[PDB]
Amino acid sequence: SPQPLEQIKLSESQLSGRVGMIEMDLASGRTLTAWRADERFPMMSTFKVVLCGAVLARVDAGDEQLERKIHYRQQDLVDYSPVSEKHLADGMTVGELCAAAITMSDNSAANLLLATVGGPAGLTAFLRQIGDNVTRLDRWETELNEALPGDARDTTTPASMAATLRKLLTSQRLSARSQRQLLQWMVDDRVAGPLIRSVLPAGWFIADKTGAGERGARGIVALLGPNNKAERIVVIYLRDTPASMAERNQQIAGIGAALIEHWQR
Ligand SMILES: OC[C@H]1O[C@H](O[C@H]2[C@H](O)[C@@H](O)[C@H](OCCCCCCC3CCCCC3)O[C@@H]2CO)[C@H](O)[C@@H](O)[C@@H]1O
Ligand SMILES: *[B]([O])([O])[C][N]C(=O)[C]([N]C(=O)N1[C]=[C]N([C][C])C(=O)C1=O)C1=[C][C]=C([O])[C]=[C]1
Repeated sequence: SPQPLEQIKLSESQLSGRVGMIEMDLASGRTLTAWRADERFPMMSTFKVVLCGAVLARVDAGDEQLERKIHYRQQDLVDYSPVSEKHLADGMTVGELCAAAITMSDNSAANLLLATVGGPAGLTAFLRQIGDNVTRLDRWETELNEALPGDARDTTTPASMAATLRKLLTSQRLSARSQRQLLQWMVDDRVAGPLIRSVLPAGWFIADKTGAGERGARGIVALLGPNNKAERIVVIYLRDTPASMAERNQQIAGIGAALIEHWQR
């Protein structure tokens, strides 16, 4: 593989779109490498991890329980809700909703959870409260995927998303059990996790959340490292490319391959 930045440049040239990337140590926040890390990209479903961080903060505060069962209606559903559409009769617990949102990218589960944290504005307030002054959620699923050029709605930057994920996972802002729960949901991703894991070299830890939207928008937030350790956060976003989904997946994979082969100490 080429060096990471060289691969990224190739990807931008081939996609005619922007790539945003950061690789950051989970424990300390040391930035290893970065590209357009301060530029805005649509979060798409990667926001679902931050959402469930906010849910866990409410649990820690005694304002929520992962056990609490929410009964909802067919009228509440939006598209791409493979788990929540199966539970109109019996409902889902708050914990099950977060598992569905993170591991199956379930959109209605995410919207139900979003309401519990005060909607997009409430989630944005939570972000400000943990010192993220950049990331913003403005809309619900699925409109938040629109990815209009010039539109700051529903965007983050690679640097802010990585810093925020680090804060949620390790900064002791969340309780120990909450930190462990958030990581486990990412470990359990079913959308891309198993596929990624199958093509990673032996020994590499993976946990992730992916996203996809309009105008080529595609992304992944991941924990990755050799020796079966969640050593680093890797964030890769793509935007404003007319490329096929297959090519977008392959370009992210190629960037990943370069990062893995040229992993610095
Ligand atoms: O010499 C280093 C390694 O080179 C190859 O590994 C390849 C692998 O065969 C390929 O399948 C993967 O694709 C990378 C696909 C990863 C999935 C996307 C990455 C995501 C998730 C993680 C962070 C964000 C991006 O690259 C590595 C590095 O070349 C060899 O197969 C392996 O034996 C060797 O240990
Ligand atoms: B997550 O990445 O936020 C889940 N992604 C989606 O649900 C994607 N959906 C859309 O991008 N999408 C855009 C606009 N609206 C019009 C109101 C939609 O209908 C809509 O669902 C998504 C992306 C790629 C896919 O193959 C499926 C869904």
